[PDB]
Amino acid sequence: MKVHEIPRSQLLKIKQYEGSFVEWYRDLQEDRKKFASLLFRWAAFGYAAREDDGATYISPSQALLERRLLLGDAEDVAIKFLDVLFKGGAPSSSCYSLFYEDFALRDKAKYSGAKREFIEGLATMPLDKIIERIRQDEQLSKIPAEEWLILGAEYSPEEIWEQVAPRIVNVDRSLGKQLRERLGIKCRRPHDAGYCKILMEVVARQLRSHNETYHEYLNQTHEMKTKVANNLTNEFDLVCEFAEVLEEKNYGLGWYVLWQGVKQALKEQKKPTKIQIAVDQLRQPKFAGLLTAKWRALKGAYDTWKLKKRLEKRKAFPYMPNWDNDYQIPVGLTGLGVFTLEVKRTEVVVDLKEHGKLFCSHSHYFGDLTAEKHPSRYHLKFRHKLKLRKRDSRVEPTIGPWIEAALREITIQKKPNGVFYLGLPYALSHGIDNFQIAKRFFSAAKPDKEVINGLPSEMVVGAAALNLSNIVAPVKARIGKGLEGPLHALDYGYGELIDGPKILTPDGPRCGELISLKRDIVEIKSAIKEFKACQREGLTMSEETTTWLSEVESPSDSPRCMIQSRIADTSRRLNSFKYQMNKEGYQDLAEALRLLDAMDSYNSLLESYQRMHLSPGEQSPKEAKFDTKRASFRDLLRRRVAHTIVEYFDDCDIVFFEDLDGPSDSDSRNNALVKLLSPRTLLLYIRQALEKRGIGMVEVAKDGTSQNNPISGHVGWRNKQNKSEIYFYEDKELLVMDADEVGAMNILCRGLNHSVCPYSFVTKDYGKRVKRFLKDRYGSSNVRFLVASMGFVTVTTALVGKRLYYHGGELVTHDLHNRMKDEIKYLVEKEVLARRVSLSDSTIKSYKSFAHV
RNA sequence: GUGCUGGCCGCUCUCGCUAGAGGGAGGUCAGAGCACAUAAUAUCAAUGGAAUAUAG
DNA sequence: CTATATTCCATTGATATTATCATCTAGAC
DNA sequence: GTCTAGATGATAATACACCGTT
Repeated sequence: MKVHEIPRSQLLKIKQYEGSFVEWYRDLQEDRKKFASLLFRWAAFGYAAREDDGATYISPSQALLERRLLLGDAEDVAIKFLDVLFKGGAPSSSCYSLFYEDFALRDKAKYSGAKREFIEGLATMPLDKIIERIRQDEQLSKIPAEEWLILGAEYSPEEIWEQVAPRIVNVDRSLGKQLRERLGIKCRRPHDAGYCKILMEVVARQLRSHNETYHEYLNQTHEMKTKVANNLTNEFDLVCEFAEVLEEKNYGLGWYVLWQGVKQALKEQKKPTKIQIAVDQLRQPKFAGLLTAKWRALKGAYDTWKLKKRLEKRKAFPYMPNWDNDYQIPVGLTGLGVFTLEVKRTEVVVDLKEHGKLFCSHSHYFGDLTAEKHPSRYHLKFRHKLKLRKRDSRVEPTIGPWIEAALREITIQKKPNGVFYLGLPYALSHGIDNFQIAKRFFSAAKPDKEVINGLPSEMVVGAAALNLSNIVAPVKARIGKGLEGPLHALDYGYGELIDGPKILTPDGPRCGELISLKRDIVEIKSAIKEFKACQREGLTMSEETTTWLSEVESPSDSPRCMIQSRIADTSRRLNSFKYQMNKEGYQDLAEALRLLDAMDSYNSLLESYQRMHLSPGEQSPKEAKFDTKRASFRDLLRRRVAHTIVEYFDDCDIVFFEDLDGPSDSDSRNNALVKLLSPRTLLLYIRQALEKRGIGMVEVAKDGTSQNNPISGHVGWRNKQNKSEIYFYEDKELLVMDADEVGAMNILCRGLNHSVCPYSFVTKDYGKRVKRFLKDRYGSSNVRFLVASMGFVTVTTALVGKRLYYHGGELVTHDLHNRMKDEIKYLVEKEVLARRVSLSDSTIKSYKSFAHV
């Protein structure tokens, strides 16, 4: 049920409601946000005061000292009630008895099916099997095993069941009822059952959302403390006291400062260096210990200091949740409320029995929707339709394939603009075949024979690249057990291409016009900044700045009129690329990402242009504009790219992707450029689109997947001038390939080999992905390494903490790796002509890249 | 059904003027293809701006 | 004027939790 | 019989990695 089904959802807006529906909704919301606070104040939770931004906090002890006054003699009961609702599951089905007045318990337990199959064969089942079955089940654990055996032996199954039922009844199932009598709890509809069932099931979700976050945070604030407490070194203390003195003189320490200071401390400068305080402080003999310290220890001393600094900025406890925002009310078909759905020609009717009907519109996401009632579910058939809002259109209306799903619940929610929405969570049906093949086999470096014997006899596989430019570069293939071809797949056999590497979509002609329009904005920003900082000293503009300002025609010839005209020029030149690239419905995806950065820099330009008139020494707080037009144009660009990848690999079983890394901390200098691509959400939007069609997906390591030879496994040099070319030097000959195709082919190659073959590692090799490699190729997982010859190595059973590479099948040293790149470079500036080779042509015999067998 | 777009006109805020640029709200003319898993809570990092030290 | 660095304020990228029922059972007609 | 609501349901699974070199 919830194993081989894909849960998706969508919403229909409720056009009109009749009956007591609004009273039903608002009572539920108000009772939820009241009893959530009441339950939060029972289970003593520590929390930080929102008033002072967590400067002070409420301890977990005064919460107990206050619950004692708030609750009274009922501490024992409430503790059990909270635990039962926190653990959840099946046993928490009868907790709605706290809000219901007409609740009726059952002194006899329900005769479940498992009880049935436990009853037919109790007599013919020996004593050693009367302990394992019952040690887990709590209900059955109320009777000793020997009593079970004797009862089964000398009684009739009916008279075992009739006798044994009263004891196995859970006693704490009326706990929520008895608490209501003890405290006199009054909800708003005490004589209704669906209301109570909905209310308790919604309150429990919001409390179990905070319980797991609380207990996780209070543990996460301990591992960092331990990690700092372990990494104590001399370099750590040196860096810490250096940071302390720089903070005494309000400088502070950064990684760039920690390397420039070290290097420039030894030498002497003439012009004032960007950093002077730090280098001067390094001049002192106090900080001479770290000058001879190894780099590996220095990194562990700096990272430990950064981690210790982050921990000092932690609140004692998480904030208290904000219950004010409305929840999403669920109503089902078996007990948890009730509804009937029946599709008409022009409307969809939802009938809440005593709470009135709801009339809903049709959508193009549920086109041609038909619903047939079944015993405890619905059957849906709908086709996605093209949403042509233009009355007269010039595009042919497209339809989609039939989709079948089972619907069993609906949701109602109220948006802040007072519009109710009906949500239909529907589950699609697909095989669990290839998801298991992807997750179980293609990802694990050491799959077991249990799955290996069950691998299919044929497959289709693919690969792709994701970059800011040339977004998708795919390659198709076909592997097959008992088949011969160039590609090699570990533990499975061989393979062969069916569609050679290429570029799915080249970047459009408008993608180069949008990259200079951002330089214009950045330079006009700095120009305006200098145009403001200069007036403080009453100086004069630089000639080059004025000449730059001159070209755009201004009404006057004032400099501050030139910038004011250029700001208008850029606005009028960006608004031309919105209406003109929207008219086409955002056709080319590559050029629709540069426009996003155009917008982003334009907002900062205006943000700094609205403050050009200020005076020194004051402060200018922002103003909170209300907009969501930048989070709704970015959420379309990560869906279109996901759909484009899926539609191409529609006749494939598995697709291989590299695991890109998201934006990082302040040390990295390119956080503002990987936030445009947003790789980690793009890889999440791709996965859902693939999963909707029963296709697996594997993420392989990206280390060095763009600087090898797909054929021979040798290293290559990437031209800095031209970023779409990579050069190789083999057999005293110079070869040329394409850069992105090399990435796609290497992604496929490490996909088929489970990426178990390494690219670069630094000897202490502690890793399920390299340990198996050492055994499979060299012979032992535990081996020592000693350098020899001209830069090769000889694996034996010394060097510690060194960066060893791998090219051509033999490990090398870092110096040799640099020198091969240098010789390729030295030869390429000698203008030696090279011949291009293709990865899609035939007559290639093997693919040794990232292969190690 | 949700989402994403500009031309143009008065009103009203912000700044400056040898001169105009930006924000909010409204009216009107057009354009309009292609994607859609929908929500509640909590935590971390940074981006952008402003000011302040500074040294040199 | 170009770097390093401190405080304030939205706003964004990213990842964790909570969810997307089934099967007796007693009463009316 | 056939609906139609209210009160109660064994366990119930799947990968891997950070340690220089701009």
